[PDB]
Amino acid sequence: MSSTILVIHGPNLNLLGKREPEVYGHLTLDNINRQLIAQAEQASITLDTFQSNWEGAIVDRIHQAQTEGVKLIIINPAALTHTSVALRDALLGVAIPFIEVHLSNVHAREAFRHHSYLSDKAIGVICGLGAKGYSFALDYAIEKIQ
Amino acid sequence: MSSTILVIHGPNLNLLGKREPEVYGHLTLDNINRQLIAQAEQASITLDTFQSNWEGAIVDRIHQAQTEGVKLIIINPAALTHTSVALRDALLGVAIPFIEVHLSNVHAREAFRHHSYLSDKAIGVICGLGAKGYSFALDYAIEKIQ
Amino acid sequence: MSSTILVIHGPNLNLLGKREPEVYGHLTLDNINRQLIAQAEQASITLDTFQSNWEGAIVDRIHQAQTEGVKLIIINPAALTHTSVALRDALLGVAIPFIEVHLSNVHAREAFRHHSYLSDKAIGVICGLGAKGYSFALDYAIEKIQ
Amino acid sequence: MSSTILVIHGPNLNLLGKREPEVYGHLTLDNINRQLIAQAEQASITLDTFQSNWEGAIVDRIHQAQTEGVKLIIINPAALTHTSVALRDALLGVAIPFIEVHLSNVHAREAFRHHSYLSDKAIGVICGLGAKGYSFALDYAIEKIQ
Amino acid sequence: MSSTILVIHGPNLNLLGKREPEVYGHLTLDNINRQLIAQAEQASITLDTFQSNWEGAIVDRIHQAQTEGVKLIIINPAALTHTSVALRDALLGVAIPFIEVHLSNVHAREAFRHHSYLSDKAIGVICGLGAKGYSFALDYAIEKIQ
Amino acid sequence: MSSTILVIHGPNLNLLGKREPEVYGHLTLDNINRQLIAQAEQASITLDTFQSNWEGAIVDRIHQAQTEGVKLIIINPAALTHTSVALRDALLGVAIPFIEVHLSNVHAREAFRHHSYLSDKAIGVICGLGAKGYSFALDYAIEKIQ
Amino acid sequence: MSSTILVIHGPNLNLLGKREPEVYGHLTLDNINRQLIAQAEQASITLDTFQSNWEGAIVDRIHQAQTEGVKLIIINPAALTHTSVALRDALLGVAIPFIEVHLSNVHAREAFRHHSYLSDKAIGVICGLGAKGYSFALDYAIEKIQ
Amino acid sequence: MSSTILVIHGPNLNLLGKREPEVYGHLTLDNINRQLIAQAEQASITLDTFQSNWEGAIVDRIHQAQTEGVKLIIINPAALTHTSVALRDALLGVAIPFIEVHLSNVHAREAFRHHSYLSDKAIGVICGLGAKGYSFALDYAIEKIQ
Amino acid sequence: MSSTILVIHGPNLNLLGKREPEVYGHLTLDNINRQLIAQAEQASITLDTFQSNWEGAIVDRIHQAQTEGVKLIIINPAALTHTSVALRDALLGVAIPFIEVHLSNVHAREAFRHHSYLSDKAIGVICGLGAKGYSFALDYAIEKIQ
Amino acid sequence: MSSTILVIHGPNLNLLGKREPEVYGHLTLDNINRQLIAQAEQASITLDTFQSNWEGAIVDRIHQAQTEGVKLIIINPAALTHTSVALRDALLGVAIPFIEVHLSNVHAREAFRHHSYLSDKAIGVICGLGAKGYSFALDYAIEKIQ
Amino acid sequence: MSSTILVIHGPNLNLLGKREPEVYGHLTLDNINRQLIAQAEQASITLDTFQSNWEGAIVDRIHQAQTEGVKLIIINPAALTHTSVALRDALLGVAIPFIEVHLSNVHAREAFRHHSYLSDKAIGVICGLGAKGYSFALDYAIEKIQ
Repeated sequence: MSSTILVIHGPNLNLLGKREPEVYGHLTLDNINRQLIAQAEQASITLDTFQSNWEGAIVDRIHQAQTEGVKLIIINPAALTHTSVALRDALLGVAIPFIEVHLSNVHAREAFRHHSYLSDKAIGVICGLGAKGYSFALDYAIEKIQ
Repeated sequence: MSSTILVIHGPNLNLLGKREPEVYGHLTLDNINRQLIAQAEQASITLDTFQSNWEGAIVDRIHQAQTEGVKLIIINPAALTHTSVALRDALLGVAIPFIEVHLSNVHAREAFRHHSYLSDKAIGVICGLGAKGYSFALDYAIEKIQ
Repeated sequence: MSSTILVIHGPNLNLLGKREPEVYGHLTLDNINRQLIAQAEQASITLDTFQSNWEGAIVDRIHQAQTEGVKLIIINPAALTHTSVALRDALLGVAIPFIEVHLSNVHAREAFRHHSYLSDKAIGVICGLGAKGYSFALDYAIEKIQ
Repeated sequence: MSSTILVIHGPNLNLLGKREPEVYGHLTLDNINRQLIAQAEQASITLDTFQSNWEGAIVDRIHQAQTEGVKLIIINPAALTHTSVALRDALLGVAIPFIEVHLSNVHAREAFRHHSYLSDKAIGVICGLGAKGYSFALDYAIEKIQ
Repeated sequence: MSSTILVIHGPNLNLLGKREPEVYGHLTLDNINRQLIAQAEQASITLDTFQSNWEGAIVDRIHQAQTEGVKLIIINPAALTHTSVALRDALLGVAIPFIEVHLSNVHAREAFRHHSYLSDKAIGVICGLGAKGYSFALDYAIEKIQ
Repeated sequence: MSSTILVIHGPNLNLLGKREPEVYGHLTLDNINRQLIAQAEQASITLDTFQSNWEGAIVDRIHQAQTEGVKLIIINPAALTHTSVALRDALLGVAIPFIEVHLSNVHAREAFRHHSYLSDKAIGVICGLGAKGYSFALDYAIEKIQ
Repeated sequence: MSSTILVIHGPNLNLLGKREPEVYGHLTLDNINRQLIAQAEQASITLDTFQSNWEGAIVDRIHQAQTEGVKLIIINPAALTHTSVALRDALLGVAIPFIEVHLSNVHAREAFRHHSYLSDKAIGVICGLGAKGYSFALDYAIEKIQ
Repeated sequence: MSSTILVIHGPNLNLLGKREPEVYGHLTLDNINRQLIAQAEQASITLDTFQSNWEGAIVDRIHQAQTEGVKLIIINPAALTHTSVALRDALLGVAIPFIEVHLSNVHAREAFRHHSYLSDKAIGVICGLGAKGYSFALDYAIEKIQ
Repeated sequence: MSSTILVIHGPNLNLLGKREPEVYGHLTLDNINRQLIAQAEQASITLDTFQSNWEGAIVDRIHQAQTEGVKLIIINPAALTHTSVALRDALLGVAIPFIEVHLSNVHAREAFRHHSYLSDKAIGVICGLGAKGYSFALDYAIEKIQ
Repeated sequence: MSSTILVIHGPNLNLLGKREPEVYGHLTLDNINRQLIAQAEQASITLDTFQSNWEGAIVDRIHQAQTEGVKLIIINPAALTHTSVALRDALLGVAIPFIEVHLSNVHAREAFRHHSYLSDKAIGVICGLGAKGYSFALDYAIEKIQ
Repeated sequence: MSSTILVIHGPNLNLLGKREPEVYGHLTLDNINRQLIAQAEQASITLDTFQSNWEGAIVDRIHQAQTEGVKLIIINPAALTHTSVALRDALLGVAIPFIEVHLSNVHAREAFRHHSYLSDKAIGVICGLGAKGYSFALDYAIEKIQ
């Protein structure tokens, strides 16, 4: 199983849909994973997903991906974009271009959320367009190579 | 006969594709607008575009957009995003939601480009994905009217 | 033809009374101007008024005011108070004393609004008193001259 | 007493016109208070004044002012603008609205004077209009009740 | 397995007692547990507890706690309080109220220990009082469930 | 018919020599221009000039300058240096080398005058020397072109 | 199990040598470990190595280092040095002395790299001398013990 | 009754000598005064003294000093140097020059003690030379008045 | 000596044209000095030069310049502009006007180089115009004298 | 000399061992030098050393090194590290790579000691390892040259 | 970067294809432009365009065209042909040959459309043929230039 695109979700994103659930969406992470997979597959592209609340898991996965020949990561690191250098050096270390996605508008909330350890190195950033930001990111990702 | 969506290009975006057209493409602003119109036309959505190097002309257009009942604005403010509080207040004054878009990754450049007078009041933001950024904003906008 | 006193309104103030008047009110900029015109007239003083969304229109008007012999300026720079050094240098250039007026209480909003490129050089400042700030400023200006 | 409106002067304002009486003029806290009292007398409103160099006495007076049913406070806190969270919380805690007043242009002086613990909760603020600052706030308060 | 109140200790707190006892006696993490277990029981309140040095683990625990219908969390994040937004986003994602506890007075130590990613979202915070802090937190927790 | 060197004067520089000719001389902007025109006519260099109080007019002019083949720009942005990122992106956008000139010593003035949005991309800067700063710059421009 | 001296390698250091080996040589984390083992045993001293991408794994190893009587730790925290207060509180909780190593010159890079939650509590720090930095650290460790 | 030199001691200086004292000396406020009072008589200068824990008292006292025709003030404001703008404005208002004195070297202590709202307006400052600092001011005041 | 004008060169400038004469060119400090001397001689003005890597040497030379009746100083402080308050106080203390000169565009380098301890007291500044900076400064100087 | 490697010790390093030896230790500068001269001889590399308390002397020596064909500098700049741009510009002017050594752990002391005008330009930095820092630096330096 | 051919569209031609697309087609002004852009790209000719409803904007553009070296102008002055002598004097003033194009047959319309202020100085005129009139003109322009 060698993916040619890996999509990574940072902490707390497993809880999409689980709480309420009409708080801001009955949409789950798995829904989002499936849609993206089908978007990939309809462009004859293999795509993996990963999610963890553990920073090292995400780092190990990022290492695993470089051997698999993953050409591009789409990543919503969530709170880890304000905190993990480890993650930045992981992505940098392997040299897999990446696109940063956030569901909510990060600039509209607390000031500590306006700092990122990844954005300056990404190809680009999408925030505040909910789940669609993922589709967009993948869309661009599909054209990038082909 | 009005436009459901208005696209706004800020200063210096008229220069797209005029200097050393291997430098960052032959893509012009006119090119981008046609791909956006064409794309609006498939969804039966009317779309107007506007460009100027004068902040006051862009403030006037936005005021005019209220009068014509524009429902969503997609804005590439370019450098005015860092300097222009009058533009923020236009968008809030007329109360039309908007999506912010930048061709380049702003986080990968000078520190002063990390301050925006707009991003916090946008629906969301896309930066780094070149022209496609506009198309994604449109795709978003469209489903929100639909 | 000419005027002792000039009132200058900044960008966006043309929008007063326009949107959702139930919450915001129906008081237009014209209304305000007529009230001040009457106030000035009652006291035997000449009063001109000006509004533009274009910063360079406002600087030009300020230059003309020196030629006209304007004795004092009442200005609501709106968002230009936080950005326009050009406006400051215009006022100091012409050396016409001025009073700064803001409709809302600027100190009660985002921090960027707490900074002003004019305030340190105004005779004084009035904010948060709605339209009556212009009246008060005018009342101060009348006393000051005759 | 009681009164409908209470005018507070913070520390050091009792020194007005006492020294060097030609330069900063002969006008005094005393004179000012007569002028305002009479302006309230003539609009058939009952006005009380107060001045202390003691912060607790000012905070106490504010608590006193609540019980009496004071409708609006017009407060020049002088130095305590910049330093008293006590004074801020007295006003918030007795929930009486107020207008912030200063004889001089606070912005035209030392940077430490650019911070106010009250401004962001005041109805509004007036600085630099000398004595008439008070007069304008009184005028505003009058036409806010009646 | 499963509970109605949760106490969580972040990293290094598992070394209480073990670091040769002269520095802060023989008191261990498990002594504090067993004291809280009893205070809990004695009011017919279940109480689980959890400790790890892996931030990930602790995030999972907080999530898992949502299933279990935990109505409040009493937490000593330790180091995590200065570093972990993910932790912040877990407790807000699940929307389980919480009290923050610290054994030592955190404000008497290095300046970087003065920042917390949790304390602003806490019901409240106790620090500097050692293990009795936990019992006060538990005391308050109970009184507000019923 | 195209100019090899373009000299650009920002806002309020039109005010030179107008008020109180006791103030820094009777020297008008037109005088400065003519001194420069004559200097360039001696080196057989074609020089053009432009001044405006509107930012967008100046950005337009820079764009036009690219089209007509200007080789070097001497710019006194005046106030626009502290505020205008658009002017920066205009000069970078057309890739025309420039020299930044100020009449007064900016460093000896308010702290907000110490920031430039242009200096780091200029070839060089001259402040403090009045009108001769412009000559020096031309002198410098000329030598660099042949 | 037990060891006298423990080398702790932080996140991403597992990636030494495993991508375009002409970016920075074929020198791998294993090759460094082995040289140090050689050097350590040629001194008749016991040395154990460790590496995780999981902050909680390193903290655990450090706690276990106290129980097995490790005397000194030589740690390359890699990216955790800028982020990890828990790693700080661990090494201090076990009160084991340590020396901080960094392959590259961390001062030569992004400014967020210039702060460390470890450096001030280390014995010393080496950076920018690559793998030999590990050697020199061990040299000094062995001398501090024998 | 009436004076020429006034000594002011701020809050807590009443506690001098009271506790132990092997914090440094047995010395008391009263001791210092008698030492200062004695010194003045030897120069035929009349000197009163004042201490209080209440900011207003000291303010009042500075006002009375203007009434008494006090030619100079020697003040040890204590902690009020770091907080009371009122005191600053008191001194400048009555416009009696003054010498600021501190028993302990302020600059060797916490960083918030490096700030003074008086020091920029005193004639001078002596800190860290104990009660003798008072004598030195007094000498200085003497020969400036003689 | 005597000289009407003095050109002082800060540390390291003696290196001009010494290391790989095609890095920056073959121009030397001594070349710069002869050109200026001759320029001064053509205007019948005596000018003298001085370079040193020692800060005291330059401070001494500036004191010497007061005795000599030097009218204006042209100074390139090189590194000392960002560090040397002593040289500022030297120039202020003899009260000889001066022009600041830098060969390279200081604003285009590190941020520590944006700050200067002389610029605000100089008549004007010239940077990034190479050795021609001095000649221009001399040309200004000469018309200020003659 | 001509020398291959040059060891520079900054200000105050001559006091090594002089004062109260039993709380810092007996090692003197001459000891360090003896040890390095030995280490160097053993490998057939020529090594000159230099100490001064004058900044300009260090700078001169650094310029003398270039002429002498020195290949690498080992410099303990001591206090100059936090203050001397001139020193930075000397080493970069001669284009001789250097290694910065510090006997104490610099990061453990006052905040102001955390900044260096040199560290970002060294190959690497050793601190807090006592005199061994010099020897390690020499080790590295030899295996680089040889 | 300069254009050899400039195409100019007068007032109201922006209205093309806007209302009731049943009216003379769906053809927009932008379409016409792009058909022309492509035609000129096949003959390896550089073409620019311009449209405005303001006469002075068009006269400016013609002046600019002279500066940039335009060889031939294709102008649809629309209404300005009957009224604008200034447009005449602009084209004569710059001495750039032009061809006059109209979409509709002017001669078949009102008598006041039979007058042109431009035709007698054109190379030639095309009316009645819709959009192809512009192609024909370009076709004609191209042949005349090589």
